[PDB]
Amino acid sequence: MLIKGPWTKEEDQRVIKLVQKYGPKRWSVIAKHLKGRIGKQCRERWHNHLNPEVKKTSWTEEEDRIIYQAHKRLGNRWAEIAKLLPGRTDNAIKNHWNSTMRRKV
DNA sequence: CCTAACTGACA
DNA sequence: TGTCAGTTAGG
Repeated sequence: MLIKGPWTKEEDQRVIKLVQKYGPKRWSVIAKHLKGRIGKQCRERWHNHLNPEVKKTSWTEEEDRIIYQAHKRLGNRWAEIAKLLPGRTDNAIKNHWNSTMRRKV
């Protein structure tokens, strides 16, 4: 816990190297270095649009079609949508839907 | 509309 | 412990 403040530049661009070293499945070790930032927070920041692996890019016609269809079969099973969309994992497509497309198209 | 952050719930 | 699910939060 602790450091309730937003994820600083000295966390975001620091955890950035730790994932390239360990991988997005060692949040137990990641948190060991960030101390306060528990594995949960680390993953939340990461899985969204922090990932350099997931080059920052906004949704467009060619990506809107992904949630428009996936949400038509899965709906709120972002777990499957995520795996079906190599890149935008969990929060990526989820956060997008219920923010940009919460108005339902 | 786009990404960030914590909180609530689940496997 | 890691992931999923949702809203609130800042941009």
